Amino acid sequence: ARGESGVLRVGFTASAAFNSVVPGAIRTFKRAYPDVRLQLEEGNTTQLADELNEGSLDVAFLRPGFTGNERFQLRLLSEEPMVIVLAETHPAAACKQIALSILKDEFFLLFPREIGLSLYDAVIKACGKAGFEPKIGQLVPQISSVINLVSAEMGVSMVPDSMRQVNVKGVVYRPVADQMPVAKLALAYRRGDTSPTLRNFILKVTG
Amino acid sequence: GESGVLRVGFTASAAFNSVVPGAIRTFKRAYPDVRLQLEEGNTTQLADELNEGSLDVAFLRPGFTGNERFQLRLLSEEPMVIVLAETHPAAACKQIALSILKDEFFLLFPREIGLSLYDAVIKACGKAGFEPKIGQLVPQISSVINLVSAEMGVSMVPDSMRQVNVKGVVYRPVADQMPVAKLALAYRRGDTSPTLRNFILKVTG
Repeated sequence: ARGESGVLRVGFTASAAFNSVVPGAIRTFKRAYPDVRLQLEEGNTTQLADELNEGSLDVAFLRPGFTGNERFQLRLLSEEPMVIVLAETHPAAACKQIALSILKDEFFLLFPREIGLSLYDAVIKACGKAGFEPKIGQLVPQISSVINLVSAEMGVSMVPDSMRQVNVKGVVYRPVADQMPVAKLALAYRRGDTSPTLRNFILKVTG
Repeated sequence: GESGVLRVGFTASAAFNSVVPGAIRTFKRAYPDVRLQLEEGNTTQLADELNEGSLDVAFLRPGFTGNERFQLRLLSEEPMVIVLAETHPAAACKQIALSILKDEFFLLFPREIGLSLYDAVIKACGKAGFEPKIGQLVPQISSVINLVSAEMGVSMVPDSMRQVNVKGVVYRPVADQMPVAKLALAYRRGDTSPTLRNFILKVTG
């Protein structure tokens, strides 16, 4: 009844895990409710949303903008700037900020939008302000894996700022100039769910 | 083999090993006209794609089923390290004797994804005199290190995974033994593809 005893199944995407809120919230919750036992699960946004609908999950850190999201309770979490992933050998790496029009001829190492949603749309809109649409070379299933392909000079990419913690050598990270491209995250749970453990986890996330 | 197509497979963790970005980099410079198709996925997926013909060569972990009708070349044996949260008590150690983590929860990947890497962890702990208490099961080692930052437990990852530099996490070498993450090059034996032949040369030398 108090959410200090029981079980909570939290879902997250591999890209969202780099955002400090997901590990910071889980860490904060388990510190306050050590007897509650968490069942952590990784998956893309659509898969976790299907788990929440079927009852296999209780709460999920997912990307907003997925189909059917009007059924759940969505809760926007803080935004993240979108930065450019490029090699230290690239001439644009000498720039503090990179105007995307400079990179309109580079192969962009992106990801399927069904996975990205907000992350993917931020790239297209970011390039659209620079007057071009990105030239896509390869599409990687795991967004963080674009950094390793940038290391292989497969092209450039745009990732959330949190993925700067991925320090592969030969790759640098640069912010976007004259623009604020941003990545969005959301806390999702079932409407009407009065579970105390879920309630305690949301409140540690929120505020 | 200046023309044609080549399909190279690799796992998420193997992409952090210098052998994979280095070979793709050198091959791209030597044969720009060759269409390179990179595919990600765990070892069993890549091995099944090699067998059906969807891929030509893969950087995967040993211990998958079969290795029959395939040519396997071991490429790197790399040391494994402990992943700990800064707040964890064992983080103070410069080097970690494995026995001190006997009662710690471990974050790991399922054996299906892991194979030899997972076995190496079980084997290393068994030599330390204990069976690990796998706190959670996550598919990506990058997610393992992120959950370590959530103080959900500890883990043992390849030395190349130190490049993840997630805040709130530290890496420590094992003091009293040498757990090893292995990487390998798998391709179809008898495949006379010049692009495959040339790519293997950039891998082996």
